[PDB]
Amino acid sequence: GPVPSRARVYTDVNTHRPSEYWDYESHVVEWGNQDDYQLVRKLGRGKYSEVFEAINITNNEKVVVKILKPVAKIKREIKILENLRGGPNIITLADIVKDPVSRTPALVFEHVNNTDFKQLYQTLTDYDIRFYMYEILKALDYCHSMGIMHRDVKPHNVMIDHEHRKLRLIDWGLAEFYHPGQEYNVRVASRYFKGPELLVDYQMYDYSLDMWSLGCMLASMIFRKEPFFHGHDNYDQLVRIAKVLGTEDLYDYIDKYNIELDPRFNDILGRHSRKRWERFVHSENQHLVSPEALDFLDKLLRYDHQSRLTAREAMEHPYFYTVVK
Ligand SMILES: Nc1ncnc2c1ncn2[C@@H]1O[C@H](COP(=O)(O)OP(=O)(O)OP(=O)(O)O)[C@@H](O)[C@H]1O
Ligand SMILES: NCc1ccc(OC(F)(F)F)c(Cl)c1
Repeated sequence: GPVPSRARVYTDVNTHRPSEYWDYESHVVEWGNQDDYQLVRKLGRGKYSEVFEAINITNNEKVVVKILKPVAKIKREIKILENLRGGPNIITLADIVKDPVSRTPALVFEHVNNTDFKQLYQTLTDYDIRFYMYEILKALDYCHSMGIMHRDVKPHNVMIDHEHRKLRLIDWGLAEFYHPGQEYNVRVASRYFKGPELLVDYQMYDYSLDMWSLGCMLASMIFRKEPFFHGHDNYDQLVRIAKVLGTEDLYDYIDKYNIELDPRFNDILGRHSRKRWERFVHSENQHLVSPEALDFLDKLLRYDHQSRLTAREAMEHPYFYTVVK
């Protein structure tokens, strides 16, 4: 059977906090008043929610309302949002109401004047990538230190008001409490951001999953290639990774955890050498790449989840020396 694994940091944060902290099922929601809010416009729709720009008419402030589709695990997202509230760069849950139409809970958040992703990605300077990556790390070290893994780190879940240089990590719907030895569902994160642990069906994963997703974001930005690992499906996703990191280190990884690859891989994986990060550098991205960016990326994009930098280690990296703190 597979070899067990544990996080190398914040391993026992949940056993030492009171049960009411992590036992989200026993949490009692204290409902706000839907009366307080007036919907202005529909911002988006996902498979789990509809998001609206709204006005809180009791204090005349712009808010964002996320009306959850009935699909249960709502208590988990509420509990995590309340636990993390006030944390650095963590979106603030302002209220919880019952939508009289859907009959489901609606989460009310603070509003972030989010600059369009493809508009921002195209204008980021080297300094701005370092600056915003440091702001994301503050959010991840905080939630990790609080015994929570995000499990959906990706550019669409990072709200940025570029004008005010304000960042918020949002969409805590897939976030979970980390309990050592617990097996988790591998059907988390967006395809391009899924860690090798998920792709090889290794269930005893931890906060380090977030650090692989962060590395995918960093690679896409510094190299100007969105997404960096462009798999057609979950199987080709691992082949795309193996074409860069190599098959020898992939085999060492699955061997360490006594994991067997799905036989489907026999006809598609092949043999690949590890590629030097310098190969992805070209005249259109050279101004975003440095030896420090490459060294930092190399320490995030590792097969072995136990070998990745943690968020706190990542904030110590020379890549961030230039960032004003
Ligand atoms: N606080 C916020 N301020 C501004 N926009 C927000 C805020 N929170 C969420 N959004 C917007 O809501 C949309 C998606 O929200 P969210 O990620 O929380 O839910 P979701 O169910 O995962 O939806 P999706 O599958 O579309 O990503 C995005 O368009 C994002 O810009
Ligand atoms: N979703 C907006 C958005 C815009 C730029 C981004 O990259 C950056 F963090 F480096 F700035 C991200 Cl992660 C997200």
